[PDB]
Amino acid sequence: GMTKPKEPTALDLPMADPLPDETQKYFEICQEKLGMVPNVLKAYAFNVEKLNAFTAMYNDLMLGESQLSKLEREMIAVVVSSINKCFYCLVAHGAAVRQLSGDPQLGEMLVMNYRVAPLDARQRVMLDFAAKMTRASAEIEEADREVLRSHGFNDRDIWDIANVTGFFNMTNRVASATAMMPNAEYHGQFR
Amino acid sequence: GMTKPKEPTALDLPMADPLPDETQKYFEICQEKLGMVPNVLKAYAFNVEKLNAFTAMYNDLMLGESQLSKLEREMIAVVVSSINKCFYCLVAHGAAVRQLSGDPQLGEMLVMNYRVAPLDARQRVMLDFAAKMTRASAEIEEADREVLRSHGFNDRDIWDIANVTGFFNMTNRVASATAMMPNAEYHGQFR
Amino acid sequence: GMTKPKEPTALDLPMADPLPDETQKYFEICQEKLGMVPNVLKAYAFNVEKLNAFTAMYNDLMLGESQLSKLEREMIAVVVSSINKCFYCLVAHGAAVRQLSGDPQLGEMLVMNYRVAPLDARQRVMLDFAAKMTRASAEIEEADREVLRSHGFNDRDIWDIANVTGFFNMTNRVASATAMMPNAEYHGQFR
Amino acid sequence: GMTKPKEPTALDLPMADPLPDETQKYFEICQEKLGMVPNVLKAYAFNVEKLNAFTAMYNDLMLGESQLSKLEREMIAVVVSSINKCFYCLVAHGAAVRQLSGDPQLGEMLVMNYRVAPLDARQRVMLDFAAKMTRASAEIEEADREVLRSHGFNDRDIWDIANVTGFFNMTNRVASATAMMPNAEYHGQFR
Amino acid sequence: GMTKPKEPTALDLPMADPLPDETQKYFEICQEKLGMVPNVLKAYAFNVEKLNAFTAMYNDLMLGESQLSKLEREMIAVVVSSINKCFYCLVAHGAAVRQLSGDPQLGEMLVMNYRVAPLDARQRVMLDFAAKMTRASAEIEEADREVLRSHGFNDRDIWDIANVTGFFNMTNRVASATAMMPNAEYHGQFR
Amino acid sequence: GMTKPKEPTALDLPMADPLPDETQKYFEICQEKLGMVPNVLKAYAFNVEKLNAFTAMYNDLMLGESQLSKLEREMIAVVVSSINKCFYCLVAHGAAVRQLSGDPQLGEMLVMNYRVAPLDARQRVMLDFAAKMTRASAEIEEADREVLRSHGFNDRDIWDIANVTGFFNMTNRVASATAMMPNAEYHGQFR
Ligand SMILES: [Cl-]
Ligand SMILES: [Cl-]
Ligand SMILES: [Cl-]
Repeated sequence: GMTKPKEPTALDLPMADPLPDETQKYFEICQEKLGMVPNVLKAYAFNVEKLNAFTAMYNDLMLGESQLSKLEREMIAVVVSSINKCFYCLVAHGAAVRQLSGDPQLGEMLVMNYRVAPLDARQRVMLDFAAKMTRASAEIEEADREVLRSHGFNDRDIWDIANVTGFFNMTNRVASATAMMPNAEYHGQFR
Repeated sequence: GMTKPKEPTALDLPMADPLPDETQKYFEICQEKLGMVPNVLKAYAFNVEKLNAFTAMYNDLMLGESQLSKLEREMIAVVVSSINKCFYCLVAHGAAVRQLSGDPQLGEMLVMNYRVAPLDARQRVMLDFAAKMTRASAEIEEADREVLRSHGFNDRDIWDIANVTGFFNMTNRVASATAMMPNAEYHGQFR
Repeated sequence: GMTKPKEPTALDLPMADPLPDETQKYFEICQEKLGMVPNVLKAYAFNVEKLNAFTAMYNDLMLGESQLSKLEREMIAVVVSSINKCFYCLVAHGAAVRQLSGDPQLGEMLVMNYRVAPLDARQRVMLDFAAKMTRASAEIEEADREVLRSHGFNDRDIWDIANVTGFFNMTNRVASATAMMPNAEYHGQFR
Repeated sequence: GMTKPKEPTALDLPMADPLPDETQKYFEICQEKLGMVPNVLKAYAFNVEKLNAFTAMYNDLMLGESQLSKLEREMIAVVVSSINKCFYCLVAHGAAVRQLSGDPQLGEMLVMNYRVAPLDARQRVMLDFAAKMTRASAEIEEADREVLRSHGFNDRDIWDIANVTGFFNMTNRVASATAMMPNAEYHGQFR
Repeated sequence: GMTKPKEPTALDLPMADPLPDETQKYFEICQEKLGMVPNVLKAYAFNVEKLNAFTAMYNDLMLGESQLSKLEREMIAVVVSSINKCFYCLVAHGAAVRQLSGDPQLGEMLVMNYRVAPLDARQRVMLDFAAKMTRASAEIEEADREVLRSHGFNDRDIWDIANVTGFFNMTNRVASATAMMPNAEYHGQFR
Repeated sequence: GMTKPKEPTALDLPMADPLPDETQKYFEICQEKLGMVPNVLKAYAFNVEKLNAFTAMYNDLMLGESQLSKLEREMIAVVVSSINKCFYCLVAHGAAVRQLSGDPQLGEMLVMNYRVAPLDARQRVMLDFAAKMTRASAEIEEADREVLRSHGFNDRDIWDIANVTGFFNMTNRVASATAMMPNAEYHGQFR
């Protein structure tokens, strides 16, 4: 429709006007850390229990210990999002890849067709697995897991790839189903 | 192959045996309330923080406050899992639908082809929306959401449908990509 | 619709009230052999010529001579039905696999995602071929047939796999298109 | 490869030469009435019981009583075969449509893209329903059947459409999986 | 609709009545060379600049220098058209393959399912590449190009295969979207 | 692999260095008007006749007379390229949309998921029609065309939409099949 999209989603799900002090505080921290308050967080912020559960999982997967780099996990995110054609996540995580790699072209490549990127084999098979999980998880076999081991991932690493991949298969669906809008600031960042 | 499937997954992700006190307890409680310790929990239990993040989200979405019944969320779970052909989730959540509805055939119908179920339109459109997210969330439009509203769901309700559906799009992928095995007790229950 | 489904199909195709003596007799025999009269037979029973042709083919393929076991042919049936999401056939032939193997878990695995089953290679490639025939028969090549020979099937066996597979691609379509309902007794059998 | 395709299929399924008397006769009759012995029959003819079961079903569905014309059933056959890209069936049944309609272009249209054919709505919806069964029979709903009724088909008619369509979903798969070759005479007939 | 299709397309795009002398002249030449004026040309003939650009590209690709034979390029055309189910092009280029090969059966095979044709490997991998470009160009990799080189195509040849393939992915779409009708004369030619 | 991608494509198709005078000039003009020589042109430039045929068609469709704006045709280009996941075209034509609209986010939306764009219905239905051609042109019906007319497009306009859309279905395939690289300057422009 030729009307400016509602933010943070197309759902009437108020936050609402005086935020609870703890959520207000949290958002001050994001603003400081991030330069913004990501709209996915405003989306969950109508209920702090929900926001807490969302963020606890996001942080663990994206920022917690793993032998997958932060960038690597962001790369997975974008490839999943590209396959699901998730606008929110392509914008948000696209930015993250441009930031963490210092390579705007890599972000564009992953957003558009990851197969064109001149990646080392380790990163490429990581993304191929995520892709196959995204399109046809029921068809993943032991040989697919061995491909990952053949390029240096151990079983904990495979678990991490699977969870990051599965997580964006969740968040893409939620974002797209609710018409979740990415913060306008992302688009011009790290270009 | 022609070998007993490893449990809880085909990954070597030891727990290990002297469990942390808090995880031991969670499990004891599961056993006592559920008659078993669901295998998904043993898979995350190598890391209490990951287990914590998983369970908090699971419990909020499936058991936390909602205008969707517990049964309705499990129905969603089964329909998503059927489309993704997730053995773990079809077994565990199929069992849940059989349990909560006291109707073995309902479980079977949602496992196999939800369209045959003689549901009221409220529940049918809920499932149609989950199916559409699962297959093609990028194609969800305002009109799709208005369909839910036209059968009595409000926007908080739509949010809940969207999150339960995205969650099983994650957990199916994790389960399938890691060859996660459902507890054998499930198969013969609530028949 | 929230109305108990019509049996044996949603079509008004009466049998009708006094069955012809030969069909009545036949049904007495089924009841004895099977404990029930399968609803697919009631579906064809409005015309004995049609019932005769249906049953002649079913029997030859499923029960006639072959070096494929009875169970093996039932396994094919369920994998085809799973891919086509045929409720009738998944219920009827699912039961048959649970019965003939004495392994309820095997039936569930084939109904839900056959790839998880710890089968020997012979049975697994048999099912992979059926699957490929079901999704993309035009793409079957000589190398696909040689895979079967590489695991001990001769050309007569391949012919049998193809016909059993093709047959359920027929019966699934008829059942699903007519809203053919499986006999309630199947669901609880052989659990 | 660059070798003459084996007939009647790429399987070594000898007939063999001194045919059983009854099969000899059937074939003589075919030759006399059809100008040829269709290759599908030679493929089943290694086993008279299999041949018997095939022909009984073929003949009932395609030539037996129906309110669908013979041509209409062959049209169905061609549309199913086009979607499945079955060379044998497209050649043989394409020829049948050209023959029965006395309209070479009609055959070509149904082989290539049935949607371009300027059909009356009765025949178009019949074909749309066959196409939908062929692609996604699990998605057939009561509304789909009501469409057929709204163009003058009764429930016996729907049954017939469903069975002819399921039958070609079987025979396409058998033909394609075994590299069944249509008789070369077909190609130049009714042009 | 049961009304004779409009030619050359279903669009009201007049040529119009007195053709410009140069277009009239050109059409006299086609009629002489071809026995007809192909309807695709009448379609573009409302604007000679458009006709000029269309024909310049067609001629270069189909008739200009290449180490791909004329027939080979026509074979590509038909395989692309078959996958896109383009009636116009299947008829027009089907004829061309029957003509240039002097083998009606080869035309039918490519129209219906090219995989059945007993081609040498060079021609078969040429068509497999075109097919993969047609279904999933984003997935073409260096190894796919090396397959072509492994059967004697150099890089100029690969460029030609790609352009011929891409061109019919254009013309199929235009023809099908506008309901472009093939000249009736094609159907009976070269049988 | 982990090697700089070859430009302008991964094919060895030398231009070569002393360019023909007329191609030199074209390129000088591009540089002067565009700030660059688009890589697609260097790929065709090994053969002036091929380059001539490409550019004539490009220029007529994208820059020649139409009731579609230049921007509208580039929007079409981007939507087609997104569906085909064409990196070259998404970069180059994405940049064009950002340039002509003076709206960076519009480019991003059409690259990622055009459905989220708040377009007027005229432009949305234009894009829906392009998308449908791209995915399934054989399924375009008179009703699809009438939708365009109902938002003010005439039949010449529909023709133009159809040709621009088919053209990017060609150029995406060529680009992707040959690993054509977009000029690096594009990525950071009009942000
Ligand atoms: Cl129950
Ligand atoms: Cl004819
Ligand atoms: Cl801009």
